[PDB]
Amino acid sequence: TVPGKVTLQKDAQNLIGISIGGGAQYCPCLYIVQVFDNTPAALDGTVAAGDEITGVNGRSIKGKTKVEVAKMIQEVKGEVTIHYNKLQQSAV
Amino acid sequence: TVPGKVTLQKDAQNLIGISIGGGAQYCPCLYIVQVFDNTPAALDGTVAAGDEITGVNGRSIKGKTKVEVAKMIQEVKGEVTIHYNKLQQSAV
Repeated sequence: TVPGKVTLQKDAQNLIGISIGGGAQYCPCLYIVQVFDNTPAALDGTVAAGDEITGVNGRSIKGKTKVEVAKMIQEVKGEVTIHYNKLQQSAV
Repeated sequence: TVPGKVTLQKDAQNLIGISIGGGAQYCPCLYIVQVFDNTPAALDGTVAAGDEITGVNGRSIKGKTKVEVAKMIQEVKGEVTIHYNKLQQSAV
């Protein structure tokens, strides 16, 4: 677990270019599921598939659904600071 | 949000071509993070990045580390059955 944050410029459609997963009844943690090609997320290159989302613009995501965190990100315009954890996976 | 199970054939390196996340303290649930190209999991089409792993060959991974989860897939030769939830994610 190496912690961080990064600020991504929204594109013209007010998207940074990620899907967020988790935040379900028994799975409190929130994760970046895909980084879509050719989006600001994709081009900065800090975050990746599998990284955990700990915060948006200086605010926890603790106990929120993926929708609520998706809203937290839409509502921010122009740029957005995604708090994360780079995480390991086990290949199989 | 849909439970299922897929039996897959191990390759010659006794692998199926997925990655595993979560399975950690404060982050109980376990996820498929990458599906690797030209591998059985990818060639099979059933599973995608972001789906929950919930069981293997009839056993529940409940409460295990991703290290342990990988152990359990690597143990079974020839083919392994993976129990999973197809999940969704909010795009931003």
